[PDB]
This record gives sequence, C-alpha cells and structure tokens, in this order.
Amino acid sequence: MRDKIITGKKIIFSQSVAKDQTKNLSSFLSERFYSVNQSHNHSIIIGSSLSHQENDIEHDTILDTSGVLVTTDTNGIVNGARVAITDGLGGGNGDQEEDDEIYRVSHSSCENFLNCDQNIDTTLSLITQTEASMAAFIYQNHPGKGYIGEFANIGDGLIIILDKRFKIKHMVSACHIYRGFGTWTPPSLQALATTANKDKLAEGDIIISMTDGVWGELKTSLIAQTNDRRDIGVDKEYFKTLFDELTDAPYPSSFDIARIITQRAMSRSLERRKTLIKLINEIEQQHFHEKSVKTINEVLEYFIKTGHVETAQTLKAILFEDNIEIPLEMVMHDLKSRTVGDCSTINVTRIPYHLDELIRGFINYPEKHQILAPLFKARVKSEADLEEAFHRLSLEMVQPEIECPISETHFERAFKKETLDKTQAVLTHYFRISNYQERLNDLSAYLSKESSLEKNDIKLLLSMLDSNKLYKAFHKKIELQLLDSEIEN
Ligand SMILES: [Mg+2]
Repeated sequence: MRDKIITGKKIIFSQSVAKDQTKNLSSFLSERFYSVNQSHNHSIIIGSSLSHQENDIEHDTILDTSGVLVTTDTNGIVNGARVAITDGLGGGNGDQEEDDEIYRVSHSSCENFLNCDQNIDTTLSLITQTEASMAAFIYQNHPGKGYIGEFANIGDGLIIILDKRFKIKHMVSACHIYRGFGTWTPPSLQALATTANKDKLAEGDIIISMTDGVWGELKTSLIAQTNDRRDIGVDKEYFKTLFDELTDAPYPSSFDIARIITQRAMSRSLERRKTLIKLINEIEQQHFHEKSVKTINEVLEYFIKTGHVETAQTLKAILFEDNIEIPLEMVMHDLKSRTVGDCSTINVTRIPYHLDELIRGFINYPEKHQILAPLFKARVKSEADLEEAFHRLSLEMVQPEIECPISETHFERAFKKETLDKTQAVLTHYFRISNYQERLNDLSAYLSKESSLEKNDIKLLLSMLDSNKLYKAFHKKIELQLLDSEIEN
C-alpha cells in the first residue's frame, strides 16, 4: 500500500525579509513549507528558507528531495526500510533550466537508491558507476542480531540517531571540502566516481535526517577540521532541550517530532534575518560618510563609543559567521546582496516494534492468521506485551493527503477502535490458552467458561490452534459452543 513515498518538485513564491519581518513564525512556516506523512512512525517536512533582502523570489525551486521505502519479510510483515534525502548543490542563481537540471539528479539519486535491493555499500557503488549531496540509511531485522542499520552521508547532510527517550546515541556528521580561500563546499555523490578516495538498532529508536537548511539554523558544533575537510554537527545539549516538550507525552508521531525541530530551526532563521536587516538599517542611519568612516575596526570604534555596544557584537558575530583592516563599502554591499537560508527538509523515522508489526500485518491481512500464528507464541510472553503493543497502535495517526500544506495537516487514527479492541482480545485469549483427548476436552472447557462478546472469532482462534476420530468429537463439542453463542444475549 503506502510503502514508497518521495517528495515532489515544489516551487514557492518567496517574499523578501523586509516583508517577512512583519510576520510571525506561523505565517512564515505556512507560506514556505509542506508536510509529507507516511505513517505515525515516518513523516517528511520539506520547504525553502531561501529569501532575498529587498526583493521577492517569484519562482523559488525546492532542490531537496526525501524518500522512504518500507521493506517486508517473506510473510509480508515489516522488517526494515530504506530512507534517503538529498540537497541540491548550487542553483537558485536565476537559471531555471539549471534548477531543473539540479533537481533532476537530486530526485533521481534519491529514487535510484530506494528502488535498489542490495546493501547500502553495493547500492552506492552501482549508482556511482550537476551535483547533489545525499544522506541515506537502511535498517533491517536479522534473526539473532535484531535491527541492523547501515548508514551513509555525503555533503551537508546530517543524521541523528536517538532512542525511545529522545536520548542521543549516534550522529553522522556533514562535510565541507576546502577548494580555495573561504571556499568550503560539501562533497557530492557525483564526486564518488571522480575520486577513489571516498572519504545495531533497537525498537522505538528515532532516526532523524535533515538538510543544511534545518540543522544549519540550530546551534552548530564544528566536530573536526583538517586541511580540507570539515566535519560539522549540532550542539547535542541544545538539540536535546528541543525535546523537553515531549518527555511525558507517550509515542508522538514522526510529524510532531519533525514539526518541533523545523519550528525551532525556522524560529532562529526568522530572527537571524531580522537581526541582519536591523543591523543594516542601523548602519545606514549613521551616515558614516559624513564623518569619513570606512575601516571596520573604526566602525567598531564608533559603535562602542556611541553606545551601540550590542550592535557591535552583532556585527562581530557575523564577521565570525563568515584586527586586519576591511572597508565598509565591501561588507555592506556584501551583506546587502546575500541570500538568507537554503532549501530545508527533514525526515523522522521511528524503528518499529516486532510485535507491533506482527499485529499490524495480522490486522491488515487476516487470511495470514494461521501462517503467522506460531509467531505469536514466540513474541507474546505476557499480557503486558500485548497491552503495550495495542496501546502504541491506539495513538498512531496517519495523514489522508500524503502531501499537504503544513498548516492544513489533518490527521486521524491509523486503526479503528473496534478493530483494535477485538483483535487485542483475540490475541489475549490466544495467549491465555497457549495429554491426549483429556486436553482436547479442556480446550472446550476454558472456552465454555469464557463469555467474550463477538465470540464467533473462535473459528479464527481454532485455525491458530489446529496448527479414534477424537478431533471430530471436539469440533462437534465446538459446535456445542454455538449453543453457548446462542445463549449470549
Ligand atoms: Mg541546501
């Protein structure tokens, strides 16, 4: 059914910062982002924080692409999935055919990785036999090893692996290649063909993948820096506190998680672009030419002496974002012509529970009841396992429209209440059940003393239980349980 989801080529009307300064975070997010939901345990938010300072981008192409393919075992039960997300390198310079060409490789790279069936190291080797960075991973369940997740990240992509309590466990950092004086560009998947130097998960774990427009807005952390390689990530203390509004709430949807992170990233993005226009307006108000001031260190002499000491530190923080003498006309014209932001995209993937997927397929495909019946004898160990499983399935929320605006995100339950309550009681009774003809009578005794509503699913149970001519005598006494069903009023 909904086992493969890929984002589409979006084009938005991006206003300027001078018009976005009079808007709150709700107005900025609803005009620039979309939501692509796959289930309660996977969702994607894609948009564009790209904007200009005094003009509007009427055809702002979103050059990012995220995808997901959920894989199943031999019996049709989910046992893994493959996720990939790409960031279009460059583009947005005004050439639309260039933007289409960059998105063409960005979308095809994500789609070709998903449609492959090999491991992550062989899949990449085949497809790398117009640039776009990429970040992908593949998790899958092994018999004695459980979930095994192989990762892969190239460029400005970032991966963060949490557990069920939003506690950080691993991070796959981004990269930058020094190609010149201040020319740090992230490596690309297409560079893998140009160079030979290419340089155990658990249930409920949260794998979050984000683009340069997402984690670049949060508090950063330069992990490593060589002579031409820069490993960068986010401050794990600041990224943890983003989950403080989700500590006690049980089982949140991957959309709600991705919504929290994106809201915080766009909150700092909207404030950083406001601080930049407040700084430029405050510099133009001084008219430094009347006092003949051009050196950046003499401008700091002016601001610190005048009383705008916090306007100076604001300017110093941007100088570090990008002493010696540098003129004013260079930095002002540079800041005026800068583009703020990037295409922002994020995908959150929760590792499922084995029992939750065994029950999910048991509900979706009921004809497989006797096939996967002995599997319940293995997973189910206590009625706390089933109650925990169905409690998680109760709070699951899906999105009817796969792709919809982020403000008009309508969700509803992924299971009907009567479908969950009855299926829980069936599996609960099957566990409470699981020596010749004597036990053949005792099975009819426990079923007789029981008085469960909609007990017609005994035939559904008997299939799981069946897996001289005394079988006939018991099923005869089971047609006596039909009298017990007739007694039910
Ligand atoms: Mg980007």
